[PDB]
Amino acid sequence: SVYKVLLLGAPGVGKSALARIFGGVEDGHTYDRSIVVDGEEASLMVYDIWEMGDAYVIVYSVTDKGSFEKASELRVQLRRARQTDDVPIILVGNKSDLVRSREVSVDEGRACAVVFDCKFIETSAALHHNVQALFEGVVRQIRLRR
Ligand SMILES: Nc1nc2c(ncn2[C@@H]2O[C@H](COP(=O)(O)OP(=O)(O)NP(=O)(O)O)[C@@H](O)[C@H]2O)c(=O)[nH]1
Ligand SMILES: [Ca+2]
Ligand SMILES: [Mg+2]
Repeated sequence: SVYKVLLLGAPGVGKSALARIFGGVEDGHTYDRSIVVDGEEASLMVYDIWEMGDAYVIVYSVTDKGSFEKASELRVQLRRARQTDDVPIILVGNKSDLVRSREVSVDEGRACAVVFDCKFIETSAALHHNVQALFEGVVRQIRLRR
């Protein structure tokens, strides 16, 4: 048993980058990596679809507001097609390192996350920041809904 995680979002947001970083000196395009989350092992199968579904990860760039709105629409779309079996959905604002070209604030993303029933987190593939945390939250979010 593995946890299938799909990566969604607009082009160039850093979907391939995050998946690539997640794996990951081990031994299991799809990326497989076993990780210990809260003392409990869990195998993840990261799916970079654009290159079933236990969870969906919607990635957007904080330096591109267009990808942010596109994320909201995808979140709405997923909702209106998957019920119940409401698999956990995580909103990810990638490219947090680019603090000059940022068009979306941390609060703005966290706001739309909570109102649209999403898990929020900002990551930086370039800096390997919150990348781990993201996939640890995914596993932690998948469980929360047996
Ligand atoms: N500065 C910075 N650049 C990043 C970050 N994440 C990704 N990039 C850059 O953004 C570009 C797109 O990365 P990529 O992973 O291909 O995004 P993608 O979502 O796979 N794009 P596509 O839809 O074309 O497949 C690359 O040049 C990559 O180096 C980040 O956190 N910071
Ligand atoms: Ca691996
Ligand atoms: Mg790609």
